Amino acid sequence: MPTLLRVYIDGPHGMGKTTTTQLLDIVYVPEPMTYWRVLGASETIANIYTTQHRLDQGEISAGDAAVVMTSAQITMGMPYAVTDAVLAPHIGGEAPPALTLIFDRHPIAALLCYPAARYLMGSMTPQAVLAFVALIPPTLPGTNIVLGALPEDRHIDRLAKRQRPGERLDLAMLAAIRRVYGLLANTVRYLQCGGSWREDWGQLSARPHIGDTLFTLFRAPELLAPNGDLYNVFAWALDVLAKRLRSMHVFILDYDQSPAGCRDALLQLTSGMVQTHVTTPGSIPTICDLARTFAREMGE
Amino acid sequence: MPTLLRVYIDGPHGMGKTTTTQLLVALDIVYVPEPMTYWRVLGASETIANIYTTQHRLDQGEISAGDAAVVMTSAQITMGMPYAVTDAVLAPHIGGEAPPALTLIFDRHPIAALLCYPAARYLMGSMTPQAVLAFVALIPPTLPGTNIVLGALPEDRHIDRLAKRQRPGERLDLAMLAAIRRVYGLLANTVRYLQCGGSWREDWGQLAGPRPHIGDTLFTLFRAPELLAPNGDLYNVFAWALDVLAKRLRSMHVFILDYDQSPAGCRDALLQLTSGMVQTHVTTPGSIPTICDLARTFAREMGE
Ligand SMILES: O=c1[nH]c(=O)n([C@@H]2CO[C@H](CO)[C@@H](O)C2)cc1I
Ligand SMILES: O=c1[nH]c(=O)n([C@@H]2CO[C@H](CO)[C@@H](O)C2)cc1I
Repeated sequence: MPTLLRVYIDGPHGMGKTTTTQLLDIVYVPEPMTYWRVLGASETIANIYTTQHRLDQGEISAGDAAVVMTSAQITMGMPYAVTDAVLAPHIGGEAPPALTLIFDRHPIAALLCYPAARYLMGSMTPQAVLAFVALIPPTLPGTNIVLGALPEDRHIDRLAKRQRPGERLDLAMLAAIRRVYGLLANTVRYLQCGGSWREDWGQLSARPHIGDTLFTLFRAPELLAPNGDLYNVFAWALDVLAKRLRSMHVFILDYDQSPAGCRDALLQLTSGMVQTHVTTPGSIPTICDLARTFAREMGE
Repeated sequence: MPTLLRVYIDGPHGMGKTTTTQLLVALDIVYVPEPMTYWRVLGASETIANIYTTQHRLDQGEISAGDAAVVMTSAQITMGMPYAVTDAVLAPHIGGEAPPALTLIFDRHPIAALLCYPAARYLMGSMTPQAVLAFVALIPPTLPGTNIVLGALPEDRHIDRLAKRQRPGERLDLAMLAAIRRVYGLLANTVRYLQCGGSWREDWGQLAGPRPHIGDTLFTLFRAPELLAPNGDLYNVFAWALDVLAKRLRSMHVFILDYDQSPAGCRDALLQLTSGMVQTHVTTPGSIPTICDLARTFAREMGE
């Protein structure tokens, strides 16, 4: 059957990601803004940033924050999750392509990166983070993930110029999310170089050091037993983390250039990306409508 | 290679489910229990208590539906966590459909936390139908050999027994008993509907044994005004969530166990049903031992 190329442009918010994808037999699955502001719940982006503000202000407790942040992250990841579930059966083994699917973010942004960042923010429990991790859908073949690079001071500049409605400029949240995605990129390399977190776990007390991968975040006292040992349930959540990330193809896009440049840069990276066959000839058209319908309904 | 038999004993609470499985294992069979220690300690503090108090508060009007929902949605994540990792860690060892060299008796299936309780809580006014669908979209792929046993018990018998099966922190909420009973009845119907070639998209306009009316399956719950577009049609996102619902439930093997008997009887009844259950091969003959430790470690750490 025809081949399909899927590209998930992910990374921290405030880099120009949505723009450069606009700038690119190619369909675009944008940011689920209408689902975040209306369909799933009322103004979720606003709810998220206010809560952190309240928490930071001490007007609420960490536990209230957590209960709100955990509930909000469910809403934020819903469109990403169904799309993947409805898409999964059409994806065949790894294989110009007959269809290029450009996505605005992968499911891991809602199910992993933002939760870890919010945990780093004091607004989410590490146990919840692992619950979302356990819920990460099996990584299909041809999962090419593009993460962005941008010097911090420059990022503060782009971050400022484009806050979604309800957003607040939280530089603390900018540092946590940037940290989380940096670790995510390291975790993939670590894993692909044969890294075994169980073996390198003690080091927390070619290939990155386990202390430079996401695994270092789960060395939290809530997840450890009176003797330091990670509880098995959590250890298993890490086995899933390892599993999900290892088959992902990560590509780095430098956002410290102009929109036409980022667009150009994104097109070059496209060559080393993994393609796949679809499961039926009629998967291409179906995938198309899916994307085109997702956009029409949830795009804003 | 060796074969494996998986049996998930599910259904409403207060029926004696956990008991009969203990009894069954007391008879190459490992038991994966309700993860109470994870609910009361490891994942969070006294989650069962949190759940029932919230409903109480809500019912009392001491809090709003929106607060309730934020708490129920968060609590249900904690409740389903052990179920979810267990399935993800188990999934690669499961081979195609095939005396089992190992029988894995589970205490509920991931759908109890990811589907049934949420729908029930939605029915209770403590959860949004949008949240319910988010959990439904997170339901892990249904492995081959997923035999689910659901229980039957007349309402009055259940009512009295419920009162006799209060978990620490639970309250006798008969409204929640009716909602959950309703949700699981629908679940059983949905599976038959699906196996009889039912298409919710076709029967949408309408909202063993023959096929049920879509109005008697879970699909009827999602005919909620929150999920309805200006034109009266379901939003696509939610329609897709129902495609996943249909997909996940259609490959499940549902068996009904009558709990209106004695514990030794339920145990005996459970053993007969075991014959028509689907077995599967493991992916590595050494999957058998691994699965064993998994279950034996899950129990030792989360059982309580
Ligand atoms: O799970 C998520 N959680 C969030 O808080 N966001 C944020 C939503 O608002 C903006 C969308 O980029 C960013 O500020 C990220 C995104 C996701 I995807
Ligand atoms: O998702 C769930 N949510 C729940 O509220 N429960 C309830 C928890 O308390 C008892 C044991 O699980 C029953 O009252 C069910 C179980 C599950 I599994």
